[PDB]
Amino acid sequence: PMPPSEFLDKLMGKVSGYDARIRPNFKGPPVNVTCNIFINSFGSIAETTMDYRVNIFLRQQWNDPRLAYSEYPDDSLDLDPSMLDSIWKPDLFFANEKGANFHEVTTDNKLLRISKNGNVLYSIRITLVLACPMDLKNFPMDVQTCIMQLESFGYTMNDLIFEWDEKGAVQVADGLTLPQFILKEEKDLRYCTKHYNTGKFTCIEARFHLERQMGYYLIQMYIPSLLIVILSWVSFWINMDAAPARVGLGITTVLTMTTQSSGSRASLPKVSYVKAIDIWMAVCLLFVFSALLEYAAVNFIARQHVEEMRKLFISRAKRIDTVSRVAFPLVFLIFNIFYWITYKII
Amino acid sequence: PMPPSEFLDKLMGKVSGYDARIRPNFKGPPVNVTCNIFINSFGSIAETTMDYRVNIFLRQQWNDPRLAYSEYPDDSLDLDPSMLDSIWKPDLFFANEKGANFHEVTTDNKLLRISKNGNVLYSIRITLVLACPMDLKNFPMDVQTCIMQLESFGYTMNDLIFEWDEKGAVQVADGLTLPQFILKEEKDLRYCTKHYNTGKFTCIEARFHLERQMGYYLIQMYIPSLLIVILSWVSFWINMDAAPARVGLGITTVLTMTTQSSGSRASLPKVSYVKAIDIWMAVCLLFVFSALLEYAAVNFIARQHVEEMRKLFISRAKRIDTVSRVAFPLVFLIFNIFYWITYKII
Amino acid sequence: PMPPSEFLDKLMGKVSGYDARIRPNFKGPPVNVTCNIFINSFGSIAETTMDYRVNIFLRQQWNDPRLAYSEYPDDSLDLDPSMLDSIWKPDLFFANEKGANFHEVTTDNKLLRISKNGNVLYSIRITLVLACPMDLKNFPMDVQTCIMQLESFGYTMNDLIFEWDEKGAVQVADGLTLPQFILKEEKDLRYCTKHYNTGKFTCIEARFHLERQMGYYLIQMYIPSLLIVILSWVSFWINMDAAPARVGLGITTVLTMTTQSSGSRASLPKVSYVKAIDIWMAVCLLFVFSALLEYAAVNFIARQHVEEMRKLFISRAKRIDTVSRVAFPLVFLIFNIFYWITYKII
Amino acid sequence: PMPPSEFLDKLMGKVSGYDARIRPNFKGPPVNVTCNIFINSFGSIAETTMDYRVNIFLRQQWNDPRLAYSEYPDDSLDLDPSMLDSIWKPDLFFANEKGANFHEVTTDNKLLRISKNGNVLYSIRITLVLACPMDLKNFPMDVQTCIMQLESFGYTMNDLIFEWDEKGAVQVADGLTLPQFILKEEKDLRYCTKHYNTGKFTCIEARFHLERQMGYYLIQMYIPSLLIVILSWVSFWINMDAAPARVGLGITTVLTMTTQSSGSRASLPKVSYVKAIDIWMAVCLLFVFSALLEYAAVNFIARQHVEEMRKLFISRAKRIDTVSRVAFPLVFLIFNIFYWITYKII
Amino acid sequence: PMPPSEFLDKLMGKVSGYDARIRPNFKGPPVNVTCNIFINSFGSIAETTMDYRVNIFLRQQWNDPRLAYSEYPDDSLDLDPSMLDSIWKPDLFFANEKGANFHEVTTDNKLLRISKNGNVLYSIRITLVLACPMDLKNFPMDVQTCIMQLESFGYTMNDLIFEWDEKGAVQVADGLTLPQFILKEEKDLRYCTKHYNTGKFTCIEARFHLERQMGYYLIQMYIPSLLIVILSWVSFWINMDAAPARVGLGITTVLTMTTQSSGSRASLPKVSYVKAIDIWMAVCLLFVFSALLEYAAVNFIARQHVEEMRKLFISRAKRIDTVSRVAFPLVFLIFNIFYWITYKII
Ligand SMILES: *[C@@H]1O[C@H](CO)[C@@H](O[C@@H]2O[C@H](CO)[C@@H](O[C@@H]3O[C@H](CO)[C@@H](O)[C@H](O)[C@@H]3O)[C@H](O)[C@H]2NC(C)=O)[C@H](O)[C@H]1NC(C)=O
Ligand SMILES: *[C@@H]1O[C@H](CO)[C@@H](O[C@@H]2O[C@H](CO)[C@@H](O[C@@H]3O[C@H](CO)[C@@H](O)[C@H](O)[C@@H]3O)[C@H](O)[C@H]2NC(C)=O)[C@H](O)[C@H]1NC(C)=O
Ligand SMILES: *[C@@H]1O[C@H](CO)[C@@H](O[C@@H]2O[C@H](CO)[C@@H](O[C@@H]3O[C@H](CO)[C@@H](O)[C@H](O)[C@@H]3O)[C@H](O)[C@H]2NC(C)=O)[C@H](O)[C@H]1NC(C)=O
Ligand SMILES: *[C@@H]1O[C@H](CO)[C@@H](O[C@@H]2O[C@H](CO)[C@@H](O[C@@H]3O[C@H](CO)[C@@H](O)[C@H](O)[C@@H]3O)[C@H](O)[C@H]2NC(C)=O)[C@H](O)[C@H]1NC(C)=O
Ligand SMILES: *[C@@H]1O[C@H](CO)[C@@H](O[C@@H]2O[C@H](CO)[C@@H](O[C@@H]3O[C@H](CO)[C@@H](O)[C@H](O)[C@@H]3O)[C@H](O)[C@H]2NC(C)=O)[C@H](O)[C@H]1NC(C)=O
Repeated sequence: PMPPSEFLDKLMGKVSGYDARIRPNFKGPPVNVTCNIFINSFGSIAETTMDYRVNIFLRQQWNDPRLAYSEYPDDSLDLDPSMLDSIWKPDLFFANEKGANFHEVTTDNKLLRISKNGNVLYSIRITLVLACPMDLKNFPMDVQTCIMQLESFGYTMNDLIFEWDEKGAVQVADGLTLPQFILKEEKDLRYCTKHYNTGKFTCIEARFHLERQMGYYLIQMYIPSLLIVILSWVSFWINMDAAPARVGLGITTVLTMTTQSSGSRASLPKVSYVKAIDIWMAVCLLFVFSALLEYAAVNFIARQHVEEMRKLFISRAKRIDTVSRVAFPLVFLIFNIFYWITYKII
Repeated sequence: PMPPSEFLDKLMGKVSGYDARIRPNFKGPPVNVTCNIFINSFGSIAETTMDYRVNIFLRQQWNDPRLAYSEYPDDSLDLDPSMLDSIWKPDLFFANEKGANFHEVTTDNKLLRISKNGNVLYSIRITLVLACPMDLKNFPMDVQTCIMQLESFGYTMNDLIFEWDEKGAVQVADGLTLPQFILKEEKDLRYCTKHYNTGKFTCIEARFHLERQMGYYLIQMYIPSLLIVILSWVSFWINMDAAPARVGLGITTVLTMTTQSSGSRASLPKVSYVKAIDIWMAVCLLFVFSALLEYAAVNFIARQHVEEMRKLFISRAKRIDTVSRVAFPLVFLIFNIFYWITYKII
Repeated sequence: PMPPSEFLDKLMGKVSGYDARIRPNFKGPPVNVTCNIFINSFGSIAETTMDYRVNIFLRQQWNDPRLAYSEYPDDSLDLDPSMLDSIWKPDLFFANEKGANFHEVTTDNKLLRISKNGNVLYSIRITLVLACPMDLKNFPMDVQTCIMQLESFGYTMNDLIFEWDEKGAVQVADGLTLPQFILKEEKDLRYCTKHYNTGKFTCIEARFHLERQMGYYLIQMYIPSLLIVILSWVSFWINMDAAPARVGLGITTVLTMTTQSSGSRASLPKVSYVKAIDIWMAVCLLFVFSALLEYAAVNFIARQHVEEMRKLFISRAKRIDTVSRVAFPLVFLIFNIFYWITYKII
Repeated sequence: PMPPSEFLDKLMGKVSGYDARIRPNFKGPPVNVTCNIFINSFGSIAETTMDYRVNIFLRQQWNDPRLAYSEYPDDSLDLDPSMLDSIWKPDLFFANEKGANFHEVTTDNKLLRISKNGNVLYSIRITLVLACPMDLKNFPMDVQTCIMQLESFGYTMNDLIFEWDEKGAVQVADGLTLPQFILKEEKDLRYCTKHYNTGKFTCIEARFHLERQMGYYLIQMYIPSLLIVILSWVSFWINMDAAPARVGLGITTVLTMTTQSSGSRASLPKVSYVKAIDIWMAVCLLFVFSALLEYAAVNFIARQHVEEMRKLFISRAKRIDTVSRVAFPLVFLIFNIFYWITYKII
Repeated sequence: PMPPSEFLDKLMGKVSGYDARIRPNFKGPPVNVTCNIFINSFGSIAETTMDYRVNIFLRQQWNDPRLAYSEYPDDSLDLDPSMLDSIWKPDLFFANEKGANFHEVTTDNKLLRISKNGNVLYSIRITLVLACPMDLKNFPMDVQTCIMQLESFGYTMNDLIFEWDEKGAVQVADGLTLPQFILKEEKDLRYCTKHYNTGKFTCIEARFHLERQMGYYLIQMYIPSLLIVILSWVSFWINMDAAPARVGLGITTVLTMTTQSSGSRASLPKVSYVKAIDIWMAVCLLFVFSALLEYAAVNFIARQHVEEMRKLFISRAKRIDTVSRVAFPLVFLIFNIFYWITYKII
């Protein structure tokens, strides 16, 4: 017999009329390319740019009847990646690329094998920086849906149709963890067929659901925003005579709370709508600012203090501290129930 | 019959005299290239660099009478993108590129089809980082106009003329949203014909209007700049005896206001002129600094306090707190009306 | 005799049937490629991205019986790196590349020599940015294990098998130091054989253990977090009459401690779990917040002060300062023993 | 007649002996290349890196007598940019490149036309990141001089001489504005002929003067550094009895002034010399620190207060507040005159 | 005669047997390549990455007896940089590259001339980002030694030997200044011959000494760390009765000093050892913290005050303020002498 690279030069050379610019089944039914991906790495999900970097193995399988040998005795013929300019390949691209590249270290990372009946496996390694629009209406408790979609570019729907295969169309690597998110195991697979004025082009896509990990935000920006509210409660257990204390406590807490509010959106996109970390800060702004306005009611009623009625005006000024010691730590707990039930329903 | 790639080698080969370095209609009328773009992605509109990243499909259509076949029975002949060095193509470029690249993942993202009469469609995918000069005179309420312009580089006006087509010269993708801006639906299309000492070169351009979303700035830098003004009002409801309080309230507010003023321009270009976020901070600097100077009038008139006249000097010192409780929250509201009417007219 | 480049064109030319697309020992036993690396540079171990940049010399040795000359008198024949497209080479790649490149300054940095029996040495220079998942459960005292793994891409296990050689499979450069870490001298070498639906592909890997240097974190974020706890102790040595002092000391310390807590995770990945620098800050939050609640017990018992019993209520209010001067600096030392024994066992 | 690309293959082919490796007028007088640039974009003038990004059209004109046709009837023959490897071109480079690239979007952005007598116009588009050493001795009021210089690399002075042309050697685009600087209209043009041990190489250069816009620094770092000085003046209008006030005012101002001093050099190169923004901060450090030392003279003379002499010692302690209310706002204005006259002369 | 490019095709063509893959003096003595560099630009010496960017002209001279013409009448023959693949060139590389690139703007920046006896000058332009390990034990007063080393990659010591030439082996450009450092004029030149298991490879290197400019650190982080120590001295000149003052002065200074300590290492590598800017901050931490503990001794001895003995206990409490006004500004000056003599000896 003869070696396969000399045998594949007979299948692809000047003889046999194989022309690599012409799709299989020409002037016939369209080419049914079936696809599946294998996610090696995932992550660096930025939100300022609203993008995420994935690192996939893109496998494509089609049928090319001109490559159907019957004399060489094997069942699969590998190609050198140097000879990948010699067969037809589908012009797949990603409709939200935002920059992508191959991997060409120590060899082009490309695989190509040809079965006997003409089935062609073609596996390459791609690094993508895909774009997904973030929806941050409920921000530490959101379930993002970042997608990726695989169109054709030169061939219309009556020449080339993409399909996901039925045998596990999206595999994920074995120990693929993410720092901030978790990747849910149910991955949607649906069509996204595009219509332009050039024609109608095929498109398949895969949705990935990325549920967050709330445990980070629960440590940096919910509990230190809950202690400073309790500092504003301890002004109530000091008498109406340490005026440099209860004012100075109602100033340093309400102005370290503004730093918490501005520091809550340090690395976020400047979205117009109000998000679920903003109706925690702008309500805990309100509790630490109502503790300062409580003392400004005490020291104003007390300075208004005729003997008999003003002894009750001092007693009116102590009756308001027998209420705000109980009202504020049991209205803030009513809000703390209406908040966490709202975002564990929506 | 014969397959089209063998047929197009007859239209472009050594026979028939087709020379890819020579424009259509040579020594004749100029080539009327008509253009339209399709914006896939838009955004990352930085203002430190004053640029924005767009991701377009650039379609070009011209007429090439040497490619007018009449024997092959179809109506459109696709090319392989490998054979794009074999026809004439217009040397379009972007006059404010600032860096740009093609997309070459799994295939060169290029499309080329040739009709029977010689009409050539040519669609490529480009990522641009275009430069637009920002005008930030009224900064959270501005309507930017960031443009893009498509010149020729080697052919003058008497050889190649660009036109926008009449059938929707700028399409935008279906769900294209922006984080900070909104893209207005009216897009200007006008000529920008350049004159150099080399010649006069054709140019068409498209204006994009990018109205901001004020809802972000309304949460971070208008309301926390409006609470700290109200902290400087609560010094008035404390008597002229808590000297560590009303001074300490007129210091911490007026120096957390400087942090608001410096934090207002954290990620902005260092422009020379004064912008609409600066005449909100440098007026709310003035209200929280006039509350400190109000107490320095109280505690100086009171320390000046002969029995009969100085009892009115204490009463003069309380008459000024029966005025500044009403004057300052009803002069700040007069400014708050003159401000928001001014920037919802201009 | 004749020069070696004319001699190697006899070994690789049109004569002798050497085909560079066909592995050695075709239709036979697999090719035993043996590998070892030489780490020139190491480091820039980022944790936001969870990656590290290495700069290696990748040596590969296999056996190619078609290159076994016997007439030329030397024992080793170098190649020009221009003629590296003319022999077979293993298609090694790194299964966690995340971007990598060759070095091509003044010459392609590639080495290739061929012995007499057919042994082929092949040494190239690669810069890698490898991905390793960080485990930060005990963060300033952790021993990371960042790995690198060398698969095949086109050849399955029955065609190409990777091995580490027995003579020092991972060398490290002479004075290779790291800024933050130290590289332990025991390096694990184990197999990582992959199974896909394409086939089973060979894989070898090398574990690197990266023990940190605790001496940085001991200066920035343990001792300044230990002085501010001692500032909250000095409130106890001031009487229950300087109410602007002991409150103002129990506010500035407990709110500069929040800046220490937020500044503790300035450049860290937003992990969900709680790490060993967080149960030092959120316990030293508790000591500086219990010094403020100690005074709120003193000034509330003292303001509650009938002649005989209230003289003991003042004495009850001084008995609590004869306890908290000794309890708090000898409970914080009990925690300071339970902490550092826990993370010098785990 | 025949088309020009077939005509230029007669001027440059195997016939006529045109060799693209050999300069015009060989073994004769040097080639007089004349140059002029056209600045499309300018800016991103960083000072940490001390570089600036320019985007030019580099036009070069020389004379090549071997390209002097006389039979083809036109007056100018364009080239395809694909055929730019076929004539001689000057090996110009930029002696302070620091990285540069061409622009190759939709076509190589290169222009080449050949007149009848042999004059060759050659216009390319380059993006440069040029290096200019910043001189920051007087920092918000400095006039930078950032240059660019165009040497030869392989040909010495007796083979190739660069010249600026007399007809406007540096053009600037129509609406080219800069965010921080303004580009003065007088641009110096002078020679920079280099001497190495290889030979003497030609060099021309163009100076650009970049006067700043002081209006940004006048809003962020001169007026907020002028209000905090006036806060330190308002300690004088409070009596010598509010010891928590005048000390607390002489501490918060003098320590928010240190943040102004460190925030003054947030994004500057760490230069050794003292600059004009540093002798404004380190003098306004001195005024807000002399207001604290003024009170430490008052409360120390007052606590030193025998009946008759100490009544004047209280009166000595009020005589010092009848001086520092007028001395400090009329010594700070003497400095404010010596400062702004000094940097509007130098 | 005939032009040199036709003459050099006779020296390098199919005739004369010149093979560009075979070094000069084959099967003979090694090739003595002599080198010297010319530093155009230097700097951007980062310390987070521990690297520095240099921009050199690398000149190499060797002897190639096959290029020794004797008939053409000149003394030097330039090459086109297009014909640099036609002679032998040494495979030099930089053993600490960390990324490097050529410069290819308007022409490949390469020079090549061949003398009559066969001497070959070869000058290229390279941008390097070289790695140097920083030693920061004495950080604002350190003399770094950042090196660069030039190995061979494919040829061992018995085939190719690098040498520095005796006539000024490292030139520096005329006005090369650095922002933070100064480049000392004595540059060490020494051998660095490497031994691997492949062989022994030649290596030469050049040390550069980079003495810092202390004048920046003397303005930002020594004098503002020296004023805050003097603020902690002014607590001594206020009596033991303004308890909100001397405590509030011993809190704001000792907690703005922690910001100085954390801000001292904002842009530094996280090294384990203690550096000379850290034993200035952590000693000026100690002086501003001993001023707070001095008042906690005063107000505790005074509150301990039977008539006769306690009048001396008040006098004991004023005797400690007649000592700490002189002890602390004359112990801090003893440290300020032991510090600056220590780092101007080491
Ligand atoms: C690629 O896959 C497509 C399906 O997505 C195939 O298209 C379909 O092919 C059938 C022939 O097998 C076409 O004919 C139909 O046959 C059924 C009987 O099986 C008959 O009941 C129908 O009336 C019709 O005649 C069918 O129209 C066609 N559908 C479309 C939408 O094109 C295609 O054949 C596959 N091509 C290859 C090369 O595998
Ligand atoms: C490309 O489009 C341009 C228009 O932008 C065409 O130029 C114009 O072509 C006409 C011929 O159709 C020229 O002749 C004019 O004809 C009218 C009658 O239709 C006559 O009234 C005028 O006096 C004149 O003779 C016209 O001068 C020309 N205009 C310009 C500015 O060049 C051009 O023909 C188009 N080329 C192709 C190949 O489609
Ligand atoms: C590459 O290395 C592999 C080992 O990883 C070699 O595979 C082994 O080769 C032996 C022949 O030397 C095969 O035959 C065995 O021989 C022993 C006697 O030595 C006999 O007791 C066994 O029953 C068996 O017949 C062995 O099966 C094979 N093992 C595997 C897993 O393939 C291989 O030969 C090496 N190839 C080259 C080109 O060096
Ligand atoms: C390129 O430009 C240079 C000038 O920068 C030209 O060099 C000068 O050329 C003249 C000939 O025209 C040389 O001869 C001189 O002629 C004058 C009379 O015109 C005579 O009085 C002098 O004594 C001398 O003979 C002159 O030496 C030469 N100068 C230099 C510095 O080389 C050059 O000819 C131009 N080349 C081309 C191809 O245009
Ligand atoms: C390149 O430079 C090396 C030196 O680094 C040259 O190597 C030395 O060459 C001499 C011949 O000139 C060798 O022979 C010695 O000659 C002296 C008399 O001059 C004699 O006393 C010694 O006993 C010895 O025979 C010498 O061994 C050799 N040294 C080494 C280390 O190789 C080399 O010749 C130069 N090559 C070229 C092409 O310039």
